[PDB]
Amino acid sequence: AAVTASLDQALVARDWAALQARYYEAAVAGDELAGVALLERAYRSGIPVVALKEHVLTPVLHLIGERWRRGELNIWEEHLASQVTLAATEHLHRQLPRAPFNGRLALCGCPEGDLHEIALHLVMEVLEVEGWRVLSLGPNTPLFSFADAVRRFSPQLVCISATIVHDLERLRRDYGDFYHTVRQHGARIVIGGAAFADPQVREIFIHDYQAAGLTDFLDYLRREFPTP
Ligand code: B12
Repeated sequence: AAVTASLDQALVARDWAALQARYYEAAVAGDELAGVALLERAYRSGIPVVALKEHVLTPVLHLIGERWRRGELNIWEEHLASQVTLAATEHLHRQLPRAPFNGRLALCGCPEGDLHEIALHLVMEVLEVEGWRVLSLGPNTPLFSFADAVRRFSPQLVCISATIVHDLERLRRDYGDFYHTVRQHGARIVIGGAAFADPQVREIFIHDYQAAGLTDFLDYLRREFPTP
């Protein structure tokens, strides 16, 4: 009750710091329902889902990582935060209206060795809201699996989230065949994630667009893939 009044005060004030703190606590405790309810309440106060993703979920998860690294959190608490985040976004995603099917398919995944996939999930939701069909190969996906999927389904778009790249040599070797396949089937490549801050990683992953976040990604989709 006292916590509710504080939370509504924060929602009326659009106080992102307060909202992040409340969400952080629910996430690291693994309290899915508190996370679900908080995110829905925040949405119904007039905050779009993308804004919640960019200015609540992302900052919180970044901070969690920093605290884990210093040993203030254990690794499983990051996992808890992931579960709560997945649950909270899915809840909202299942209940909110989507643009009608636009006749397009997006192939999504993360590279081999990377198990980070929340960003990918956020992106895939955004695509579906925009009317895309999405096929996820999930995290830790070899480029030949991407290539197979392209050969079978001929997607218009390939999205890659990369947080860590463990094997620079392997990806350097594999990328040629993958890229040639993409181009043969007329797909575009969009990349995003922390790993692409490394100039060498970015150079390997030949792309049509590199996204900073969901907002500019959406701007790309709207320019390059107009709504029918
Ligand atoms: C949660 C977490 C985990 C979870 C992942 C669970 C899951 N996803 O199912 C678990 C516990 C498995 C994990 C494991 C590990 N992780 Co970890 N993890 C994190 C954390 C907190 C991720 C938070 C997150 O998902 N943020 C949400 C997203 C949305 O933010 P984002 O990535 O910035 O994405 C935004 C943009 O980049 C963009 N974007 C991103 N991708 C894409 C793609 C497209 C197509 C588009 C358009 C846009 C886009 O849009 C997003 C929204 O704005 C980070 C901390 C961090 N991020 O700084 C550490 C972090 C990534 N992990 C780290 C490490 C070290 C590990 C481990 C090695 C730890 C260990 N010893 O066990 C392992 C390695 C696992 C592996 N093989 O990859 C380090 C990486 C350091 C480095 N640079 O090399 C980090 C940075 C923590 C730290 N501060 O040290 N991790």
